[PDB]
Parts: sequence; C-alpha cells; structure tokens
Amino acid sequence: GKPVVAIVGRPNVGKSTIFNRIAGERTRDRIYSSAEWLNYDFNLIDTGGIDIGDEPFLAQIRQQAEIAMDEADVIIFMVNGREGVTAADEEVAKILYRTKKPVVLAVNKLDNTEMRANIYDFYSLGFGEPYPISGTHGLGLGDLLDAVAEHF
Ligand SMILES: Nc1nc2c(ncn2[C@@H]2O[C@H](COP(=O)(O)OP(=O)(O)O)[C@@H](O)[C@H]2O)c(=O)[nH]1
Ligand SMILES: [K+]
Ligand SMILES: [K+]
Ligand SMILES: [K+]
Ligand SMILES: [Mg+2]
Repeated sequence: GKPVVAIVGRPNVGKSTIFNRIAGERTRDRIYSSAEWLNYDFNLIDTGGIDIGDEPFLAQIRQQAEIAMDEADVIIFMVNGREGVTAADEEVAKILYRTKKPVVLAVNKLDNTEMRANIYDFYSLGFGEPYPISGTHGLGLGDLLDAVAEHF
C-alpha cells in the first residue's frame, strides 16, 4: 500500500494493540506492515516498536515522533483516554507541531460510548477532533481510518 501511516505515542496508549487489529503481517507487533481496511490500502508503522538505543525516555518518545514525521504521509497521534493529558503526551505534541503533515488524534481505552466525553480534555493538544477508540474492544476503528484516509 502506497500511503504510509505511522502511530506515535508514549508507552501504554494502546499502539501495538491497534497495530495488531489493523495490520496484515502477524516486539509486540511486526513494526512495519501492509494493511487493508475495505478500500484503503496502506503501510502501517508502530513507531513505539522502534528501539532508539540507550537514550532517555523523553528522547526516545521525541525521536519516534521524528521518525513518523520523516517516513509517514499521515500520523496517528495516540493518547490514553483513561489518563488524561500527561506531560509526556504534551512533549510528543510539541514535536508533532513541527510537521506539515496531517496528524489525526486517537484517544484509546474508551471502552464504551459512556466514556466518549473523556475526549474533550484532548482538544488541548491542538490537533483538532479527538477520535475515541478501543483496541481491545474493537471500537471506533472505521471512523479513525476514515479520518486518516481523508488525507490520502
Ligand atoms: N482498557 C483497555 N486496555 C487496552 C486497550 N488497548 C490496549 N489496552 C491494554 O493496554 C496495555 C498497553 O497496550 P499496548 O497496545 O501494548 O500499548 P503500547 O505501549 O502503546 O503499545 C495492554 O495491557 C493492553 O491490553 C483498550 O482499548 N482498552
Ligand atoms: K457502548
Ligand atoms: K468500525
Ligand atoms: K496528498
Ligand atoms: Mg507497543
């Protein structure tokens, strides 16, 4: 698949679980894989699987974001809807402000519709509409991939 979509985010936001829900090729996931979702044919990257080589935590999360800004056509910025906006999320956001490329914000661990309102805190990151998802329950994936593919 021609467009490249990269998932970026701090640890424990659900990146590998979403990669495995979406990816064709079966660390916790294959890192780089073809993917197909209906009419969408693309390559997917879980940048959280890229070992940066003995660097501090914050440097590793910023460097994963930088690799996405280099490699990808569209970035999925993933955050944890049960934890709010953390400083580490703010640090990833500050890196992603440097790109012109489309960033779609995905708020994961929203395990049923009653949790949707947890998205409103994440408008503060400055990437527009947060998309609620659950990788374990398989929720919101079509809506997320439609927003990503709008950019193709
Ligand atoms: N409640 C909940 N837990 C999830 C969800 N997605 C992932 N998890 C769990 O959160 C943990 C971290 O998930 P993982 O995909 O490895 O996150 P990563 O560190 O961002 O790659 C694991 O225990 C997952 O099973 C979700 O949608 N809801
Ligand atoms: K529900
Ligand atoms: K769906
Ligand atoms: K384009
Ligand atoms: Mg992972």
